[PDB]
Amino acid sequence: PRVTVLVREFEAFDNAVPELVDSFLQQDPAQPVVVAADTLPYPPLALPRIPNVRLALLQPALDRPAAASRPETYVATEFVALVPDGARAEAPGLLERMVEALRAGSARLVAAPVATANPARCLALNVSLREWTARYGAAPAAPRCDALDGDAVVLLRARDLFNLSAPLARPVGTSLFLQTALRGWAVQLLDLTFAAARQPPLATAHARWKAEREGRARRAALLRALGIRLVSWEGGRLEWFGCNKETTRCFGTVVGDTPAYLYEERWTPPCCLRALRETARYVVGVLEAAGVRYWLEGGSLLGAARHGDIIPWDYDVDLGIYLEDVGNCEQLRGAEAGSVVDERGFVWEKAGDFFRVQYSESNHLHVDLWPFYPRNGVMTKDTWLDHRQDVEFPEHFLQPLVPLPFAGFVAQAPNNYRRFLELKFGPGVIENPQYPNPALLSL
Amino acid sequence: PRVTVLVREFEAFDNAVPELVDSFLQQDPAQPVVVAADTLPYPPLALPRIPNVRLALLQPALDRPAAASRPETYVATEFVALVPDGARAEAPGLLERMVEALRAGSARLVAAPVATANPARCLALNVSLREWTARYGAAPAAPRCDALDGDAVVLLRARDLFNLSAPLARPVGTSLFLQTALRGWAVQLLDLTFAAARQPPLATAHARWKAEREGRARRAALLRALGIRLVSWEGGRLEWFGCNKETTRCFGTVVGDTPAYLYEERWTPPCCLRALRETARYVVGVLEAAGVRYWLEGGSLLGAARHGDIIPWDYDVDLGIYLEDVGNCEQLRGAEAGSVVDERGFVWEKAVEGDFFRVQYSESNHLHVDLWPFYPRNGVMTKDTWLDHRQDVEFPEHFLQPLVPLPFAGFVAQAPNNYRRFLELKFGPGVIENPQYPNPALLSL
Amino acid sequence: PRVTVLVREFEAFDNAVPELVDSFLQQDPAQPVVVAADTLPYPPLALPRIPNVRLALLQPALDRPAAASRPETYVATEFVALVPDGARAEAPGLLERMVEALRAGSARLVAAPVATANPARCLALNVSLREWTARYGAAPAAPRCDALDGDAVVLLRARDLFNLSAPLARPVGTSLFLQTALRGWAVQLLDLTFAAARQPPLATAHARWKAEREGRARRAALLRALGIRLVSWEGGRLEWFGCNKETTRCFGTVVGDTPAYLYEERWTPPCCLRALRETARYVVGVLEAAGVRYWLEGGSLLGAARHGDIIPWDYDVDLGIYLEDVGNCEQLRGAEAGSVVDERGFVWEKAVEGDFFRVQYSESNHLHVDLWPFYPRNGVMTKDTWDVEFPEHFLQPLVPLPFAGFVAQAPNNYRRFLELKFGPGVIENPQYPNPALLSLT
Amino acid sequence: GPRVTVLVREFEAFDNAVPELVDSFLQQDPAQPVVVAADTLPYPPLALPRIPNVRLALLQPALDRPAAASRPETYVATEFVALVPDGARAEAPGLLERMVEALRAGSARLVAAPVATANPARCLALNVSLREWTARYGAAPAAPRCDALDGDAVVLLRARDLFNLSAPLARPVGTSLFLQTALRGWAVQLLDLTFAAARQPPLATAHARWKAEREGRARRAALLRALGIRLVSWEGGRLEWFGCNKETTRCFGTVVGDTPAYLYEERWTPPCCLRALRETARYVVGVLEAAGVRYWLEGGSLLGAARHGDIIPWDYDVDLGIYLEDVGNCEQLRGAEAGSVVDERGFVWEKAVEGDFFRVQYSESNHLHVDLWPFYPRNGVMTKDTWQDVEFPEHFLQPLVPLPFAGFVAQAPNNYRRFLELKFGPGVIENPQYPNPALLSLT
Ligand SMILES: Nc1ccn([C@@H]2O[C@H](COP(=O)(O)O)[C@@H](O)[C@H]2O)c(=O)n1
Ligand SMILES: Nc1ccn([C@@H]2O[C@H](COP(=O)(O)O)[C@@H](O)[C@H]2O)c(=O)n1
Ligand SMILES: Nc1ccn([C@@H]2O[C@H](COP(=O)(O)O)[C@@H](O)[C@H]2O)c(=O)n1
Ligand SMILES: Nc1ccn([C@@H]2O[C@H](COP(=O)(O)O)[C@@H](O)[C@H]2O)c(=O)n1
Ligand SMILES: *[C@@H]1O[C@H](CO)[C@@H](O)[C@H](O)[C@H]1NC(C)=O
Ligand SMILES: *[C@@H]1O[C@H](CO)[C@@H](O)[C@H](O)[C@H]1NC(C)=O
Ligand SMILES: *[C@@H]1O[C@H](CO)[C@@H](O)[C@H](O)[C@H]1NC(C)=O
Ligand SMILES: *[C@@H]1O[C@H](CO)[C@@H](O)[C@H](O)[C@H]1NC(C)=O
Ligand SMILES: *[C@@H]1O[C@H](CO)[C@@H](O)[C@H](O)[C@H]1NC(C)=O
Ligand SMILES: *[C@@H]1O[C@H](CO)[C@@H](O)[C@H](O)[C@H]1NC(C)=O
Ligand SMILES: *[C@@H]1O[C@H](CO)[C@@H](O)[C@H](O)[C@H]1NC(C)=O
Ligand SMILES: [Mg+2]
Ligand SMILES: [Mg+2]
Ligand SMILES: [Mg+2]
Ligand SMILES: [Mg+2]
Ligand SMILES: [Mg+2]
Ligand SMILES: [Mg+2]
Ligand SMILES: [Mg+2]
Ligand SMILES: [Mg+2]
Ligand SMILES: [Zn+2]
Ligand SMILES: [Zn+2]
Ligand SMILES: [Zn+2]
Ligand SMILES: [Zn+2]
Repeated sequence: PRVTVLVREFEAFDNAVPELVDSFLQQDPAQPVVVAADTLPYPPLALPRIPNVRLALLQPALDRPAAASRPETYVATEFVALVPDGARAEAPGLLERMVEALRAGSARLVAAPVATANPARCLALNVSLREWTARYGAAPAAPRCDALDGDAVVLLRARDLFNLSAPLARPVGTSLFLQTALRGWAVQLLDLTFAAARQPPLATAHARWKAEREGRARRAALLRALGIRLVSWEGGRLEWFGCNKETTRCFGTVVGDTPAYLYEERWTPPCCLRALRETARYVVGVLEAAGVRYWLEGGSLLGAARHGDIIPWDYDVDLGIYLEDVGNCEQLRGAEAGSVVDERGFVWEKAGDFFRVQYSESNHLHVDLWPFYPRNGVMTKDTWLDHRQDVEFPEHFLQPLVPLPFAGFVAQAPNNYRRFLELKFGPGVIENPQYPNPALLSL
Repeated sequence: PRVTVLVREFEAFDNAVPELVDSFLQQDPAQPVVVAADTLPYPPLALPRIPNVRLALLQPALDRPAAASRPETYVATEFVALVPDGARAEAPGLLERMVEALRAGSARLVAAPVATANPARCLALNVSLREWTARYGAAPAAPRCDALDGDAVVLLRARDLFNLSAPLARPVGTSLFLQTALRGWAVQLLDLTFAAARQPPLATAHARWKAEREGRARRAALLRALGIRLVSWEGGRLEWFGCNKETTRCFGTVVGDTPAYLYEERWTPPCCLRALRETARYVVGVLEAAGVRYWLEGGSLLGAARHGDIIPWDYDVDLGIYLEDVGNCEQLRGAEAGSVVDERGFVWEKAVEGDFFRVQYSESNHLHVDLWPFYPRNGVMTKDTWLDHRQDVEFPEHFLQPLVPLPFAGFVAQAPNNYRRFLELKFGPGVIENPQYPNPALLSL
Repeated sequence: PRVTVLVREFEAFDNAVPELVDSFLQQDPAQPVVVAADTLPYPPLALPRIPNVRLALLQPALDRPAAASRPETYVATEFVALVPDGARAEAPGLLERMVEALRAGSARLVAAPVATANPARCLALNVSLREWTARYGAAPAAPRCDALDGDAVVLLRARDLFNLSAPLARPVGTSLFLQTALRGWAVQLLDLTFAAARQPPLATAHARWKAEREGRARRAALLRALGIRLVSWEGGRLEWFGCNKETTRCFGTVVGDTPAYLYEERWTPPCCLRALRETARYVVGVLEAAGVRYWLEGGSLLGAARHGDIIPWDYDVDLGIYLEDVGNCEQLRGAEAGSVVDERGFVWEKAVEGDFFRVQYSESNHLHVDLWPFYPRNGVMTKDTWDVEFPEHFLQPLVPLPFAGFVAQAPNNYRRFLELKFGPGVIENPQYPNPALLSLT
Repeated sequence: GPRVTVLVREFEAFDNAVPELVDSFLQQDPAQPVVVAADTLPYPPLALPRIPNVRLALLQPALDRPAAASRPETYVATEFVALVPDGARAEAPGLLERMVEALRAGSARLVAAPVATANPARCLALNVSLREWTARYGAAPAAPRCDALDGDAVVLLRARDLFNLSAPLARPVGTSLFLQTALRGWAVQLLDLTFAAARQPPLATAHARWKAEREGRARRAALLRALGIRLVSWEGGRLEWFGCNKETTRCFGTVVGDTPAYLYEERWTPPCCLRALRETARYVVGVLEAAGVRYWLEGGSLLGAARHGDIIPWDYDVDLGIYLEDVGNCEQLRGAEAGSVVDERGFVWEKAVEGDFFRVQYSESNHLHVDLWPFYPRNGVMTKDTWQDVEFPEHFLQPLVPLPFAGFVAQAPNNYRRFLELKFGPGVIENPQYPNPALLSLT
């Protein structure tokens, strides 16, 4: 029946951790309390220097053993209560009751809101490591929940908390439930509530604005570190944490037609797909504006026919165009002389006998334009690459072209495009997805 | 179930604590371990400087809070396990079996012996603070004991251990069980054995001798601090820790006729009583051989009439003698010229206070027999000096004609005939039947 | 098998780790080999899929248990051999030759150079965390070293390696010996040599540039993360890793006149002292040219009298000046009308609160010299704010005294000067930082 | 409701005015909480009023009492405690709370009022140094603000402050309290209020006083030994010692490794041990100079002389180098190879086990020592045959230079700075290793 209060979410420049710890100490002078930090907080916390109150510094240090940063080693009790800064212990026995709430219930974490300006509300949460995405929403089975948002004391067993890979990664409210929801654990939000501190931290607009900013920075670094590129919400809100126009793309050059993320049993990072989708939309826009006749090719046509979007592990977009229209588009005229950075940042190059448009000078997510010319009613070209799907095809497949949803817009595809896709890939290609190179890595 | 190992019994100059602690760490790397020492052990213990292994220094220090020397602040777990030096954890999960045994059973402590040359064995023990006595014997209902002798891992709840007044006084083997047995607590000796250290401490004959010496000195200091004058064992073995012939008596000058121990709700220390009996016996023998007519007086006669022994809170022995007999006894003759130390170290002297003699056990220990000389006037025994006590009166000489034998303090003493009537005349009716402290207005039974 | 080969220093884009692994299995099929990486290396390594070869990915992951990112999990042997990329096992049975060497000797680490272009050289190393410095030099007791430079297989007991805080932090060649030297452990460089890979990694100038760019960035992040602000070779060729003119000072704002580094049981960062010496010399150079009578004051005069430098745990320089002299310095006159950033980046300010001047290293780095103006009153040096008054004869004359790399002026009889303001014996009894007492207050 | 608990700790059981003290405070508030603390039950009996707010707190372990019984805070329900010394009396109602209003309205954590005895409390300065095992008393420069008191004072502080010290009621309280509070930087403000003396004051005869002063001094000397105070000084002088000397053992035992016990307790060398080493160094030097042995400071002694002219504060021996061709001129030295030599002044001179050096110990029992290292000049370089210890050129000794050290003048090698850096490394004088307790804990 012994519970270690463990404090991790606080700002060194402005906290109420002294009040927090003293408030628990008034209910039990021998109360085990562990304040955790990456480095020594300054200005000093000035905690009581008694054996049951310890400061656990989790960063590596040349004069400290491995144990010194492993937090479970500061915790001897069966249960641990994560307490946010701004909380206060007043009524005695509140942790005893969360403990017997836990043993009675079936959720492996119980939680009690702190009566702050943002008391913990309950959230649904699915984590897709394969798609680098976490999706929150309202919780159907509240007070049974996957995740919380807001301030709460969270009690669970030390064996449960400290077997996680990142038990106290900040922000705790995000990092913890990402790991427990993935494991299928539930948090049950009890009806107990902890009081707020009497002199709460971040009392001024300047202080809380500095806290929020540093807090947004920790959260971004956390999600980047743990393979979450995108956080989405019921209602449509999106939080992006990956590549954009000014960065590089999220993965290096692709060997064996098998991108790095597949070997990590992951698919294309959602920010990379999104850059491809806007490059695709942009390139189609200037192609159509130039009167260049284009059509979805390769995996782009496949993904469009299969589910109207980029195949979730693909990393480029492929369009075929008529060779004799190439001249009508300015960017492409220039691309034959050299690389072309147009007024919107996209990079047009010729390299191969095809053209490539890159999202930006730094982000090399590309659209490939393959020019074909007709010879005896057969679309062909003069340079080949060793792939099953790089072949000639009858021109009647382009007479006419048909509207086909793709990557958020309506594209042009060959008529009878399922027959077209069967021609280049083999029978059943639409219904039988497979990785770009099953020889090395197969879905 | 989380259990803190707590090491309190070891010697800084030769121990196996590093191996003890490391052997528990090889079963659980985050095992909470608390080494408790009065002062920082030198040479260094060199325990792993890791957060789950702490060293509790229970000394006062100018730069530490009160909590620093209170061992409960170093234990966060619900159960704690006292582990003696020389024990090593072999079998994984030995303490988990101890915790569930304790919750299944009804004893507040459970114990596992360690496979040393002296594994813990079951003992009975009652403690009598009023008589400063601890009485050990064989355990009637083993494996449920009041106390153990020898090396054991003892597991209990921290709340129970650290509500004791001296949880880790040394030797813990003695200290712990006097406190738990006085509280009616049982220790269940389990059929679980911890292994001994592969390199046991005290390997040399010189170190064990040095180790036993500190232990015996620590043990004697413990019982003196706790009011245990006498430790008795079935089979009759007696260990004493009070006064003796060559020290001072246990208590100081008695004021108000009420000795210090009575206010502490204890009776006369067993060592003082024993000195008084052997002084009473010896003086009676001197007086008989010298031809001095004596009889038991005051509290000595009263105690004799009640149960043939000194009243359990009394501090002296009183005898009456015939004044015309003092010249018969060599020690009494010298006493009037000055204080005399005789053939056996007893000190005979005439008292400052009116006209009586006093025989002290030794020069240093002033437990004493008082010799009150009386002389007859008209068949009335009297003296020229009188203390201001109610039992200090004249009495008819016929009470002394003749004397009757009466057991007292292990020998047969001489007493007034009709000593009931004698005692009631001096103390008031019913004195024999109604024991009472020497001054009820200050401290009553 | 008593040794687990553990390879940590390699690059995903160009390596010879497959050759490395293969070479050791060709000598023993059962050889335990762990390739450690922060994330899954790409292009794939395609090492043998056997139980004794395991890839340890040490970064925390949402789907993995805590044990998965701890290197001791992947090692079940008594000894670990740290093998750098580019090494290769050619002769058989040299890892246990390295074991029999470790057993017999007194060093906790043994090492054998790899026959690369950069084979391991024996190095001396002392780590002072209180001075945030790593001092390297040639090894006086070679082949017994405190550190290596270059390619070597290093073998030590797995219990020793994985008990350190940062056992596999990169670069290993730097992180390992910063940890083991600090513990006073030694490394014995054997007369044994590992062959190089027959297809050595980073064979091109471009690959080597990419590797060194990344390796230098790792090294700088490691030194910062472990509080090594200065690295030196034989007292020279200094490499800095702390603050400078374009950053903030290392310790931020000071509360209770106790800077952060004291609570971390250290002295002033050496990059901060270097800035303080530079500002003291710059300000003294500016006062001497403007014709401003100054003298060292407080802890700078005490430092100068004791060892002729800034006291190694102090964080500012203090100078006394004549108040009537301030009008002769452009910055001082401008500082009284507001904050001044002069031609060389120092900011001269007139603290409204204390009635004194302050010259900071730069707009961002607030290490500062304090200027305290006195004016003569009836023979005594005084001011209107409050550190004591003192007779003027201490300044008639003023005396050359070495301090912080240059000759500054101090009160005459400065030992008596110091004794009056600080107490007798002050020069001989430094208040050494007291971490124990600082905890109590 | 009363907010102050009177606490009485300094009295003698054989002679006291505690019954009068207690009656005086109850005479002004019959519900006033009063606690009398003692190690054992005071005899002769105190016979205090058998009332619930008067309690005897017996502070020693007892076989039949709970832990709380020997803890003084158990006996105090108020925010404030007034330590009252025997001999004091409450004649003027209301002073207890004027001390409380004064404490609240001021900035010192303790306030005090003198008792109008023959020894009324005087204001003192006190800096404690655990590293140097010294308490340094002096006149209080900022009176009425003190670090310590001398004499009889009712001292009032918060219960929470007093009972969180390690030895709140250790005797004599006038020593133990202020050693602990001055160490923390706390201040005691001696108010301008006065308590009356007992109408029948305790210890009114010389014999009674003599008994009380002998017990007090014994408690004080035990208190300083237990607490690691080896030297009390008044205005830098009037030294009072509580450590080792010529007839005791030396404070630390046999040293293991190169680390004496005092280092692991985060202290430096005991001042008694430094004092005996200065006495021995001077004695040894005086003997060698009289006998005509060429000596010079060596090792850490030369380093201490160069740096600040004394033994380095955490060093435990003195080293001197001597010319071997000169040993025959010292009687104690020639006898030293025959065997151990106690000289006329108690110093023990012995030849090395096998190390080939001479050791002069302060006494047979106190093994603080000066080591004499003989060298000879092979080709102008100083050598010994078995072994900071290094060869060094002989010209450093031609000639020898005077150098102040340990309260006298000793001979040093010429250019001792260059010498020291050959021996220890560059800049050894200016950057002193003071012991790192953490690193030594790490090892
Ligand atoms: N049966 C198949 C065959 C290919 N594909 C995908 O279609 C894409 C074709 O790549 P290209 O656009 O380079 O032709 C690849 O991402 C490949 O994995 C698929 O999803 N199902
Ligand atoms: N009714 C009584 C009266 C006295 N006594 C005891 O008898 C003793 C008398 O002491 P003296 O005769 O030595 O003066 C005391 O120990 C006293 O307590 C008793 O046990 N019962
Ligand atoms: N006796 C002293 C007094 C100060 N010093 C140090 O020199 C500096 C002088 O203090 P101020 O800068 O506060 O004047 C402080 O770091 C101080 O502790 C010292 O090293 N020895
Ligand atoms: N830089 C250094 C090096 C050694 N020392 C001191 O030198 C002494 C060791 O030298 P000895 O072996 O000569 O005694 C120790 O007191 C040690 O603290 C020092 O105070 N500063
Ligand atoms: C989580 O996934 C489940 C599928 O099992 C789905 O029903 C639910 O809507 C998802 N919730 C969120 C917030 O995405
Ligand atoms: C993980 O769980 C196991 C089993 O409950 C436990 O033994 C271990 O200590 C846990 N790990 C921690 C607490 O780091
Ligand atoms: C682990 O490291 C710490 C160093 O801080 C040390 O005290 C401990 O004994 C080490 N344990 C082992 C087995 O080396
Ligand atoms: C403890 O008390 C019981 C009950 O009087 C008694 O039978 C038993 O003998 C006592 N124990 C000892 C060891 O004398
Ligand atoms: C004493 O027991 C009580 C339970 O009645 C518990 O709350 C308290 O913590 C215990 N005290 C110590 C010092 O362990
Ligand atoms: C490193 O420290 C040792 C300590 O004795 C010193 O003597 C040596 O000269 C130092 N070397 C360097 C390169 O600083
Ligand atoms: C106490 O410390 C101050 C500051 O170091 C010093 O000036 C003073 O003399 C010290 N007091 C005594 C009595 O030593
Ligand atoms: Mg494609
Ligand atoms: Mg393509
Ligand atoms: Mg009697
Ligand atoms: Mg009598
Ligand atoms: Mg300064
Ligand atoms: Mg300043
Ligand atoms: Mg020395
Ligand atoms: Mg020596
Ligand atoms: Zn991306
Ligand atoms: Zn006795
Ligand atoms: Zn810096
Ligand atoms: Zn000493």
